This record gives sequence, C-alpha cells and structure tokens, in this order.
Amino acid sequence: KLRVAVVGYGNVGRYALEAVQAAPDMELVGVVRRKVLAATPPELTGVRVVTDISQLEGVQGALLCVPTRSVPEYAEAMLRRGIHTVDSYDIHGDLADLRRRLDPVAREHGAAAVISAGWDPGTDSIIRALLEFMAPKGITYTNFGPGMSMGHSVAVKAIPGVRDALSMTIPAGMGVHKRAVYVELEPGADFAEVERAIKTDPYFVRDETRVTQVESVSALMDVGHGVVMERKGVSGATHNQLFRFEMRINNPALTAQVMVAALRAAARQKPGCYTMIEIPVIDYLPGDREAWIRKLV
Amino acid sequence: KLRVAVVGYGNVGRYALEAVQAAPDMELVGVVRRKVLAATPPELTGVRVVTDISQLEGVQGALLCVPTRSVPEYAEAMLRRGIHTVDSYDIHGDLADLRRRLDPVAREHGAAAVISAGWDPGTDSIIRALLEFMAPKGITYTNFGPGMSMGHSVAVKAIPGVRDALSMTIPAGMGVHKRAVYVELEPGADFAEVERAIKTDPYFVRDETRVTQVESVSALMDVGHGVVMERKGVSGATHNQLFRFEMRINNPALTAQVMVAALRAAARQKPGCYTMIEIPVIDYLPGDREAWIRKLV
Amino acid sequence: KLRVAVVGYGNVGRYALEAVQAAPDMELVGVVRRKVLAATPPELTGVRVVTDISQLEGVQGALLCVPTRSVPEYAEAMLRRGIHTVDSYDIHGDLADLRRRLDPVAREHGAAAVISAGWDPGTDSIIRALLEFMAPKGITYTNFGPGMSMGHSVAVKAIPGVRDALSMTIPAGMGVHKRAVYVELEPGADFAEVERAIKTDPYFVRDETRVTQVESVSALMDVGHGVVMERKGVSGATHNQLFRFEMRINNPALTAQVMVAALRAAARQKPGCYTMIEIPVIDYLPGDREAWIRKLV
Amino acid sequence: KLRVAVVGYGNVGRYALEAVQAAPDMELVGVVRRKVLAATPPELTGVRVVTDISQLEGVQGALLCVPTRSVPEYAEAMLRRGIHTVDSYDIHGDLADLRRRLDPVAREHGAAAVISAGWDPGTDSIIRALLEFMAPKGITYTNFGPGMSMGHSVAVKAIPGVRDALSMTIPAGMGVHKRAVYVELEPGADFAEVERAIKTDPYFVRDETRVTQVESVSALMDVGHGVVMERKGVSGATHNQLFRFEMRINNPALTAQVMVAALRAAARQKPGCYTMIEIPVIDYLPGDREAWIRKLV
Amino acid sequence: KLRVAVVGYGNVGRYALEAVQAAPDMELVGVVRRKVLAATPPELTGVRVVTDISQLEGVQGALLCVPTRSVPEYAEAMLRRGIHTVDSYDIHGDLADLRRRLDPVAREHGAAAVISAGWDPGTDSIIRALLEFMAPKGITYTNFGPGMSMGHSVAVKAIPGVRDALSMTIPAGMGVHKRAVYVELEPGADFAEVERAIKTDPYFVRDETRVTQVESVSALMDVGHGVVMERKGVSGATHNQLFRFEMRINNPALTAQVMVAALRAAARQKPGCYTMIEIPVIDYLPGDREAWIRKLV
Amino acid sequence: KLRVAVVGYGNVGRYALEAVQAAPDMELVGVVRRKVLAATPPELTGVRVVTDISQLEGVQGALLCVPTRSVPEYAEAMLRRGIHTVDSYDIHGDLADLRRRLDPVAREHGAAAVISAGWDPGTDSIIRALLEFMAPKGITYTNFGPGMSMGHSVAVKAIPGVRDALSMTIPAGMGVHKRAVYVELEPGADFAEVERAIKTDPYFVRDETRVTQVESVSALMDVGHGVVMERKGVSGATHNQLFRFEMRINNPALTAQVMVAALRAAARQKPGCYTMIEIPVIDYLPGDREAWIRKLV
Repeated sequence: KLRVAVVGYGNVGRYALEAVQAAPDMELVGVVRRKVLAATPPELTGVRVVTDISQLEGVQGALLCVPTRSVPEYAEAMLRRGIHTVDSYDIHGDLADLRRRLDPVAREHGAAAVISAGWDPGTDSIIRALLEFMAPKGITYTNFGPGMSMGHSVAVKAIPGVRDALSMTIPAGMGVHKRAVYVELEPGADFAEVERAIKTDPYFVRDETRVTQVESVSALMDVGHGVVMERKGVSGATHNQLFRFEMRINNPALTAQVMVAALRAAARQKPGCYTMIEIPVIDYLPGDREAWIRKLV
Repeated sequence: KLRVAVVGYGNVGRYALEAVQAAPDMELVGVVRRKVLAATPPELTGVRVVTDISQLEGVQGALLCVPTRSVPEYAEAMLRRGIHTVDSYDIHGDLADLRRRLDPVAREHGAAAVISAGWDPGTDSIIRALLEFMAPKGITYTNFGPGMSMGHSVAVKAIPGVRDALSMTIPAGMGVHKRAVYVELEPGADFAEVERAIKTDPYFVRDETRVTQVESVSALMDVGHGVVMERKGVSGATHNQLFRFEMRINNPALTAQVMVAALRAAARQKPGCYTMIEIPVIDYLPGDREAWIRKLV
Repeated sequence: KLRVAVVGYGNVGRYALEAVQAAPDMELVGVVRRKVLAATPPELTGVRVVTDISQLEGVQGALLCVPTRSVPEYAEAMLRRGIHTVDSYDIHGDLADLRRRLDPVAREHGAAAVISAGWDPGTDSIIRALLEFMAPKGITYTNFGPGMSMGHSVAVKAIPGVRDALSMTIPAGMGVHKRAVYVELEPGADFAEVERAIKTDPYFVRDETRVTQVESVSALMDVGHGVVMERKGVSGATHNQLFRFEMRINNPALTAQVMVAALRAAARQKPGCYTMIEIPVIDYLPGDREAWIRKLV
Repeated sequence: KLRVAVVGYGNVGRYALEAVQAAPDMELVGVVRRKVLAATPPELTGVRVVTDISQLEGVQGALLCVPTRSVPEYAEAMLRRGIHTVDSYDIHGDLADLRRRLDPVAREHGAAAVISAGWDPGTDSIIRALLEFMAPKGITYTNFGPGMSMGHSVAVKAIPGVRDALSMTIPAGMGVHKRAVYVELEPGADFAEVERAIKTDPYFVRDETRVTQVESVSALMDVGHGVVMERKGVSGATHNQLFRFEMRINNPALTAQVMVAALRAAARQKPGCYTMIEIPVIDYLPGDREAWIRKLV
Repeated sequence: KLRVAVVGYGNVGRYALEAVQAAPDMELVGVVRRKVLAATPPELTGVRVVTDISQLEGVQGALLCVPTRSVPEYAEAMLRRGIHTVDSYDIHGDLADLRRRLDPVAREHGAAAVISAGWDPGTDSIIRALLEFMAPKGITYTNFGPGMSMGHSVAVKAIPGVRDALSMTIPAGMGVHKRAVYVELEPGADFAEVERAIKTDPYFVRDETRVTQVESVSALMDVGHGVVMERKGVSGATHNQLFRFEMRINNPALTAQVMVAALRAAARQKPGCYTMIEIPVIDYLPGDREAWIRKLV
Repeated sequence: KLRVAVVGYGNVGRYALEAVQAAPDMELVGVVRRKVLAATPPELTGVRVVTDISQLEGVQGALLCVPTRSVPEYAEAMLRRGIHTVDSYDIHGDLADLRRRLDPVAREHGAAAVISAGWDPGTDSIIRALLEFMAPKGITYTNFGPGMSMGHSVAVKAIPGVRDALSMTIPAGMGVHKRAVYVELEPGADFAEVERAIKTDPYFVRDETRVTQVESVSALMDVGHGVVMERKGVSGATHNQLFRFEMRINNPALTAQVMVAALRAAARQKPGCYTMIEIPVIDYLPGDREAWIRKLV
C-alpha cells in the first residue's frame, strides 16, 4: 500500500482524509497541518497530526490540500524530499508553466507530480480532450454552476466592511457566467460601498454581477457544484455530432477523490510532472490492469 | 505525417476514408479492399485502391475496417508486417483475451496495436473508467440507442425468407435493452416463421423483442445512434455524486474518427497491444503536447 | 362569415361551442342534440338548440361531435343536405376507406368534408408527413399520454359490475403503450371478476394492463392528454437528423379547435372529401393569405 | 420521373446533389455551376456539369442553390424557360414581395415556383401555421441554435483584415438571439479594429455580440443547427395549451432535402408562385396519395 | 356544508365560481358583484347575483376575488360581519403587515381569515417552507413564467395612447425575470413614446424589458403561467441536496381552487388571521382526517 | 433550546447526530445505543453515549433512529417517560393505525409524537396533500429511485448463502417499480438457489426483479435516492393542470434532517400523536413565526 499524507486541512482536506481512508491501496500515515490543538477534532481521533511532514514516517505520496497560491512552493518542497505529489491547482492560465517548473524538480528527486488534478482542471480536462479527438472540428462549451466559487468568495471577504460572503457561479450558457454574491456586513458597514467594491473588482468586473445583503452567509453555504460540458462537432467529415456531459456533485468531496486517484497514478509514473491528460486512465484505478480491462472496456 | 491505409471498405470504411483525409497529421496512402471494379466509385476517385496492403507504399499504420470476426486475423497479419493497427473490435466478453493474444505479436514485430477503439468499446470505456475513480463506490449504467445494431441485424438477415432486416436497439433503462426489428420478406416467405426464428434466436431470446414486417427496410435505415451513461456514487465517503454523459451521433462516422485518433496514439507507443484506457489521452491529439495542455486543461 | 352548427353535444361538443364562438370568421347558428330539456344548461343560454339540423337556418357547415361509430352516417346525412362537414373520426385503420366512401357523396352534393380532423389523426398526421419528407429514411414514433382513452374507458364501463371507470394511456416508448385502469364497482360487485374481464378484453389483451379499484372514478377524471413524436432519419444522404414534437393539452378542447379550423378549410375546397394532409395549411387560417404569409413564413 | 437540375454548387449544393440522387421520383440531369475545372471533383464523377442550364437536356425542375441575393434573378431566369423552381430564400421581411413578383412570371410561362423552402423559412413556417390554428390566442417563439449563421459569417469576412470567420447564433430565449463570433485575422491585422467593425455592423448592432480571435476558424466549423419552437395558447376558450417542437440537424442537408420535396410539390401545382404553407402537405410526398394516407394519417 | 359566497367577478371570479361548485363540502349561496345587468351571463344562469353580501342568506365564508389594492378593506368588511374570508393578496413585501392588521379584526368578530392564498404567495410559500427545513443551509430560487403579469399589464394599459396590452413575465434564471410587452396602440398613437413610457416605468425600469407593437393584444392573451422552484442545500451536515418543483397551469383557475381549499381550512381555525404556512395541510382537504392520512401519508 | 437525544445509532443515526448538532434551537444531550465499546468512534468523540435514555439528563425530545419494526415499542417507551418522539416509520399501510395507538399514550403522558417523519412518508406526504387540494380531480404518481431500499436489502441478507447484498429500487413509471439486486455470496454458496429465493420472496414476487452476483457489494453501496412526483389534474373545472416535484438526495441525511424539524414541531403541539400533514408547516421552522412569514410567503 502507498503510504500517504494529507498536507493541509481545510474543506478538500477533511474530504481528503475520507478519500484516503476509503482507498483500498493506500495507508494514511497522517495529516500535516499548521495548527494542532490539545482538543483533537472528532474526525482526527486516532489520526497522527503534525506540523511538518518530516514527523510522518515513510511517506511516499502527499495530497497538497493548500490554497492555489501555495501549491507551487509546497509541491517543490515535497518533491525535493522525494515524495510524490498531487494538487488541484486551478489556474488554467498558467498551469502549463507550473508543469514546466515542476517537471525537472520532480525528475531530479526521483518523484512524480500530477498537477491540476481536481474536476476542472482535472477530470473535465480529460473529457474535453475526448470530445476534441472524437469530433476535431467544432466548439466545446464548459458551463459551471450553480455552485460557490472559492476565489470569488475570498475576494469579497477581503473587502473592508464584509464580515462574511459567498459568491455563486451561475451558468449563462455558451461558456459565459454570471455572479450572484451574498454578503454579511460588519456592524455599521455601508452596503452601497461594498456593492461597488464587488462589482468593480477585477474578479467580477467582466461578468454580470448582482449583490444581496444577508443576515447570515453561513445559512446560505452549500459546497455542491456542477458542470455541463457540450460539444457539437465534425467526426471526420460528418457534421453535427452531439456530446453532453453533466455533473452535480459535492465540490471538495470530488476534488479530494480525484486527487487520491491522481496520486495513485503518480506513484506509477516515471519521475517528472504530469497533467491528468498525460496519464493512461487505467493508472487511476487501483490494482492490476487485467480485471479493470475486463470490467470497463 | 503518418502514412496510413484504410483496410476494408464498408460503412466505417467510407467514413474511415473521410476521417483520414481530414487528419492534419496523416497521409492516406490508399485503400485495401476485396473488390476493385473498373467503374471507380465517386469518393474513391483519385485514391489508390488495391487488394493487398503490400501494393501500398510505405504504410506505417492501418485502420482495420473489417467485420469483428475478421479483426483478430487481420490484426495479426498487419502486425506481422510491422504495421501499427487499430480496430474497433466490439466483443466486451473477450477483447481482454484479444489484447493478450496480440500483445506479443505486436511487440515481436516492433509495432503497436490499439484494439476496441470505437465509441463502445472505446471512448465510452474511458468515460466509464473516469466515473469509476471519481466515485469508486456505486453503479454505472450504459444505455444504448435508439440506434441500429449491426450484429442483431445480420443475425436476422441470416434467416431464410428474410430479404433484408434492421434491428433497433432500444434503451429500457438501468442497462437493460429492448429490440425492435423490422423485416422485409422474400416472395412467399412466412412472417410467423421468421418472427419466431428472430424472437428465439440466442441474440434476441434474452431481451424483449418485437418484430414488424415492412415493404422496404432500406426506407427505414439510419446509422445514427447514441448512449446515456449514468453513475450515482460515493466520492471518498460522500454519497450521491451524480454523473451523466449523453451522445447522439452518426455511429460509423464517430467510430472511424476514434480509430484515426487511436492509430495516431498507436504510433507513439512502445511496441505491444493496448485498449484505449491504457493510453494517455493527450496521445490521441495531433502535434506537440504543450499547445493542447494550454488549450484543454 | 361561415354559418356553422355544432352537431352532438358532449365533451368535444361543449368545447366545440367555445371554439366556434371564438372563431373570427364564423357565426354559430345553433346546436343540434338529441336531448332538449326545459332547464336549459347555463352555457347554452342564448343559444338555439334543436334536435334536427333542418331547424337551424342557413347552415353552411357542421362540426360532427358524435361518437366515432356514428360519424360515417352523420357525415353522409349532412353532406346530402349540401352542408360542409368536419369530424375527428379516429380509426387509423379505416379512415382511408371512409375518405373513399364520402368523397363522391360530398362532390355529388357540392360540399366538402374533412375527416379525421382532431390532433391524432389530424394535426399529428400533418407533423408525421413533414418529418417524413424532411428525412425520408428512418422511423417515426408517436407516444401518447399520460391521458385518458375514451374507447378503452367505455369498454370497461360495458363490463357488468362496473359503476364507472377510466383507462389511462401510458407511453412505454417506441410507440408502445401500457394501460392503467381505475374502476368503481357497483354494490356487491366482484373485483377479481371485473379485473379479469378487463385484462382479457380484446381492447386490452395485447398491452400491459393494470387495474386498481377506487371509491370514486369521477375524482380521478382529467381530460388532459399529450404526445411525443420523434424521428431520427436521413435527409438526402445525411444520417442522424433528429426531430421531436411534444404537446401537453386539453384533449377535447384541442380537438374541437382543430375541427373548427378544418371546417374553415372545408368551405374553401372543391367539393369532395379530404384528410388534413390534403389541404394547404394556410386554408386553416382565417382571412386573406397575404397577412399570414408575412406573419408566419 | 421528374428531370431535375441542381443550379449552383455549394454547401446546400453538394447536399442538393445527394438529396436528388436519393429521391425515388427524380432523375438528376446534371449540375449547373460557374466553374468546371479539368480535375473533376470526386462526388461529381459521373455527373454532367455545365455552366448553363441550356446544356442540360429536358430539365423540368431546378433547385436554386445560390446565395439569397441571387435567388430573385435566377428564379425569374429559370421560370422564363418554363422550368419549375425551388429556392430557400431566407429573408422573412421580403419573401412575401418575392412571391408577388414571381407569381405572374411563373404563371405566364406555365411553371410553378415554390420559394423559401428551407427549414426556416419553410418547414418551420408550416409548424408555426399549425400551432397558430390549434391555439389561435397566444404567442409562438422560435429559438435558433446553437448553429452557424451563413449571413452573419459572410458579413464578418467582408471586413478587411479577417482571413476567415464564423458567426454562431445563440438562443437567449423568447425569440431573442445572441451572436458569438470567432475570427481568424490576416497577417498583421488589428483585432480591436475588427472587433469594433463586427459589433458595430448593422447585422450585429441589435444583438448582444462577443468576438474571439482564433488561430484557425476551419477547425471550429460545423454546419449543425437547430431550433426550439414553443407556443402556449388558447384552444377555443381553453387556456394554457402547451406545444414544443425541437430539431437538431445538419443545416444544409435538411435545407436541400426540403427543397427536393418542394420541387416535387411544385411539379404538381397550377402555374404560379407558392410558399410552403400554400401547398397540401401530401404533395411533398412521392407517389400516389392513398398509400401515404393509410400510412401517416 | 359551508355556505360560501364569491365576492367580485373577474377571471379568478369566474374560476372561483367553478371551484366552489366543484367543492364537495360547500354550497354556493351566490355571487356578489358591483354590476348586475338584465342580460344574465350564461354561466351565472341559475346563480343568485347581488351587489351586497347582505342579500345573500346565511353566508359563512367568502372568497375575496377583488384587486389586490381592494383586499384589505374587503377583508375587514366581511370579517366585521362574522364571515370567514380568503384572498390571494400578492404583495410579498406587506402581506405580513396585512396579517397583523386583520388578526384582531378576525378574532374580535369570531371569524378566521387566510390571506395570500394563491399559488404564490400561497402554495409556493408552503413549498419554500418545506425546502427550507429539509435543507436549512442553502438558497432557494423561484423562477416565474412564461406567463402574463396582471400588474405589469395594467400598468402599461394606464399609459395614454395604449388601447390594450399584456406584459409577459420571462424567467432569466436564479430568480431574475425579464419582461416581454406587447402593445396595441390607439389610432394615431406614437409607439416610440409609449415604448419609452413603458421601459422607464417604475414597474419595468429594473428589469430587461422589450416592447413590441401588435395589431391585436386579445389575439395574444393566454392566462397560463408556471414556476420552477429550485434549492441546492445542506441537510444536517450533508451538502448538495437537490430539490426541484415545477408547475405549468392556468393561473386564475389554480388561484381560485387554492382559495377554496384555504376557505375550507379557515372555517376550521380558531378566530384570527393566518397565512397558508400557519395551517396544517390536512385542513385544506375535505372531510375527516383519517381517510386522507391513509390515502396520502 | 430543546434538549434532544438520538436513540439508536445507524445510518440515519450518524446523520441524526449531525442534524441535531446543526440545529440552532437544539442541544444534543447524548446518544442512546445498544453497544458502547472502549474505542470511542471518532464522530462520537466528546459526545455522551449510554445504553439507556435514563442516563441522559433532562431529555425533552428523542429521535427514534431504530428499525421500523422497533418503532412502535420504542415510541411508547419514550412517550411513557414524558419525552416527545419523532420517527420515520415507513409502512404506509399501517402508520394510520400506529397514529391511533400512540395518540392516547402521548396525550396521557403530556407528550407529543410525530410519526412517519422522513421524506416518504413525511415531506412527500405533505407534497401529495398540496397537489391534491390544488387539483382535486386527477391522479398523483410517486416514482422512487434509482436508490437503495433498506427493507428489500435486509430481506436478501436474511437468505442463507448471501454474505452481503443491496436492492436497488428502479422507477418503471406511473408508480410502478422494478428491483435490481446485487448479491455477494458466502464461500461455496449456490447462486441459482439464492436468485430463486430472492425473486420468490414476498418482498419481490410482485415486482419485476433482476439478480446479479458481484465480487463485492460494499463497492456498489451508495445511499443516494430520489423521487419524481407528478400530477395532472383539474383545478375547479379547469383540466390538465400539470405539477412535478423531483428530488435527488442522500436518503439517511434527509430523513434525519426532517426528523429534527418534526421533533421541533412536536415540542410545539398539544399532547397527542401527529403525522406530518397534521402540523402547520411553520412549526417545522426554528424561532418566531414573523420572520419566516416575511421571508417565505
């Protein structure tokens, strides 16, 4: 069994714990987190929790459940220890550059790193690749939501006067998205001001955005999310081939599970860095290939 | 460019021709077929057509567009020539055994063979694998149709008294299928007899089957088909994750296009035999990886 | 305006009354029914009601709102008076023969008769014709319900021991239908007996039928109905053209409205008998053609 | 069999060729096109191709597969030769005037012309007419796409600096549409400039438009299209009657097939000009009426 | 049986008449309306119609089918007579205040009043309450239409130059609505002026609004309407619970039926004022509780 | 805050724990369960767990999370202690008798009991009641699944030779259901035998049942479930009113949350026994009524 450690303990983290414990081919060595209180959280009962991975014995792979901005440095740090890594880095714009950066680091330390292994980027990327070669000429549209956006939500919370906030991603169709923000204000804060700060923030300025003040944001919080991917294209010279993929899932739960499968695959690769479309799909499945070929193909 | 030959000229074959001609990284050397008449078919104008692949110059890969029962022998024959091969062998029951048989033949002759590369088996297999690792605990249902089944149709035509026939695959849900057969009888043939021969044939006996006599079967023929794949499962320890994939496509057109993508991938593999879930998805896309990673991930 | 009479007063009849009153190009002369009591029904207040068409002045057209079995004789009777007629005769198997029977009768008396002008046969017939020429090669499926079937219901009411009942038509897909019967038994009637008489009745024997006993059938009665017509076919040489038409409507209300439109068309035809696919669609629209061409084409 | 000629060779043209060849009641005499090079296109192998219809023997009907702006003149030219004509003229605002212009020309030369015989205008027009008389009071919405708009796409290409481009029609609901334009710029062309020229063009100014620059437009080209027609209206005096028609098809393939059916109908009409709602639907079906009535009504 | 009177005679009124007549536990004493002409309307034949409730004998309950602005005063007037009342007051913003105003009036006179008993507010309110306690953390979206809005329509009719008009409510998703207005102008009226007066009216200024001029608005009128209520929330600590409720109905017909059920419930309550979520659902069902518990639970 | 105890610890139990902890108006006193081992389960860390409710201080209400057959006795035992109770007893055929049995027990001990408070019976019951009074004449169909049936699954496990198994409930439409059973056999057990024992069992005999042998049942286990409730009925005298309610949820999670809401309501009722349709919906919401009325109505 692959000895694994969960690094970082947040949403994906708690879900990461469950994903690893449920894996038939993995052994959870422990959890690495910034804070370890005397009052051990219920789900962490019986689980080794430390502040540094060096305090976990013989860790072979690590799930990097830390904020996107922290992924690059964390990945390099773990790889330099010879530990395989998996993350769900979600910036489509430069994940290709992240791959280029980590590839030599991983190879030089005899480890494998699989980046952007969530559902998007991640499994949705594989789906987009399938639709692309099944019908080479055409257009694919990826429509997200209804679901909460962590990035957009954080941006709102960073605004003075905001006690808490939730930014909902709403599909407008054809790959366009609208934003529905719900904000809980600090005592005496001005809504008009906050509303402006939100609608004009570079993270919202490009999309239709609506803001609503609420008594409690936690009362509106749900981590479910979804996607509708569609493509209308040409297979060979035959037009109007229609494809549609839809998912309604628990965001952090799925992300954590995909990360687990991706780490399983990482341990099977030659040293280096990979995105999910660079790994044979069967490497994401536990155990020998034969049984899976007979069951799934 | 990969020098390719289309072996066998039928539905998938004519669609195979178009798939290859539309590929940016391939050069169609010609078509291999059993019959070459003086009256050259319109679409084959300007295309080299011969009865043996040895008459095609420097062929590097071949699309085996022949009947399923002919695939094993054809694949071995081409592999023994050092030619990469792709087929859409559709028998789920023993394609794993086909893989075992062809693997050493391919490797011994320095070639790669990708079997069962249609949409099912094929791309649907990849999808099933994705749903499997995204939510390990649960059940996946693959529902086919409405669409014509070649195998079932042939069986009906093999029945004395049948001039022509068409067997429609109808989804009953939860992976169960019904059959709607339309038959055109020979002069003086008995419908009751044929109907019995159909409903009791081992290819129909297990499913609800209905037979209708028609004046003309060709007037009812359409090669469109489709699938609805669904899974409700557990990601980690989180239940009720919902997934759905649907496709409404031209059967032979899609199959031929996938075969083309699979042959592209074959040329990039170490010698041996592979099913589509044993190949990194990016290998199915033409050209360098970098651009695809930036566009799709 | 066309002087019209409603002949027969039942569901379609009451709905026929409203359809005529709402027509901008028609004048309701009155209603012909076999029962005319002193206590005139509310909706018939201010409406001339008689037992014979001869007592209605200058009637030019008549809506035959009588049972299917009574249509042939009523149509001939009205046509022989020089009155245009419309009916919704619903027997697909013999309406073609009805057409040949009424054609010379209509022509000989200088009148036009449009038969089977409901939604099926009728408007659905036109739709099926369109899908047929838009994609000549393929199969069209017409799926009815959920909705009550008059014929099936009356058949059940004919069974001794049944105080009242209704038969629901349920679509099973691919043109196949199931039956859901609800029966109210007379005091002291035996359910098992009735159930058997139903499931073995020639009107039910060939379809999956379920029977449920209820305290009151009137409490379950709703005249809504619907249809889903689908076709997957070849336009020219291009396969997998997809078409779908769905309707959720009040059965008798729509039938009566279509009959009104068909009578309007009848008044514009050369004497003879027509089905709805034998009349230019614009003849079903009131007033000059020009305006409709600009509005709808 | 009706001797037919395909005039103009483009998308609808190639599909026009297939539609005619697939028609059981027509004989393709040949194709009329502007250029006839020595290297005969594969599909035109064995087909007579000339630059003037006078060089085609005994042509009785012609499918005018030329640009919309060329239809009026081509129709008159062919009608003046006594040849029946069919076109898919798609300008809803003036086709009524086209009808009035061509009517006397057609009649004076003993020929019939059916204009605007595509799917919209054309078959969709018939559908709108049906929904109108089935429920006279209400509103019908016709929602197009996702699908490429030839007209909008040509407008973009007419702009200096654009090498190639395609305009996608996107349904916003309630008959409102948005435009998604993808453009391939000429070497050293300015995107901002082109983008402005597009969004400002009179063909786009009224609709929400988005422009994206792509490396290759041909790689995004698909001729599939679709429509969703819905009506909520009153049948007689009964409100909320619900109707819905949806289609997902190959645009030029369907258009060409409808044109073929309309030409068939043209040959059966009294001399003059007709829109598709002025012809009995059965005239669009090949052969005797009887068989179709028993089969479809 | 509860002796009931219908107060006010309009859409909901005529539908109110039918709802009461169809109730098994009610006896219609008569209708109260401000206009009683010699030519008694057909449906009111045999029904006592007067201008004051005092002229109806032993009335125990009244359906207030009057405009929203007239509800408060009518409710107080009837309650002060000891008559139970039901209304469908639709102003979400102040109905809570209406409740506090009517509560002591109802109690003081020994009667019960159920306010805002339509489908929204009303039954939709109950649904929203259920979804709220089934999944306490999340957001519920109520999407209305396509359907005519009385308030929006009357507002447009108030604009000088407008002979008649109707405003269609269009769902844009996530609780946002657009408006589609159709207007019939008085002879010599200016469209541009009217259009501006509409789009800038406080009832339209905050929503995307489109105005179309038509020859006749009555030809576009249909009272059908609908709703789609959705919620994605957390049950306990389990996220992504999905709920969806949809309705396609005749607006005034349903409203009147709900009012009838609510009046039935009113007669069973302690004196005071209630909204529909303050009454046990079984009190809306006629007769003893036992039978309903066995039938529905 | 209401002091609550969770009685019985299983699926609904673990979810019951979370539901109570998430309730703003409740204080979890502890959990009552049959076995309390030294190794305290992680989620029960910090939670008082005992074998008898008497060892929990000042408990005011209890969620009976025990098997259906144990509910009657447990309810009486808790009620006799003056503790309010809530259960999700799911036998539609006898819950009415349960209500009559518990009513006097509850009242005599000054407590309130709400029975059958899951989603069906429970919240679905309220929905059925709503659809019933909104459209009194018609038929409502409740279609369950895809989802695991605890009862059917237990029945299979009770069969000798089966190590483990799960029975999936499949909707066939119109309230009819099919069963899909997956069984894991004990070492050396006979499948044919087990298959017969299953399909013949009184819990399966009436429904179409399919049995499949699998290597592992736990690998197929998911507690997600769902329902589609539909009604087509008459509001007043207006037919074809259409209603549809769908839910895709975690079965035990929802059940536990509804039970929590029902216990909250129980504490607010006069002593006695109630089904969910006998309680005003607002009593299921925490805190004062005013806020909820302004927010939801």
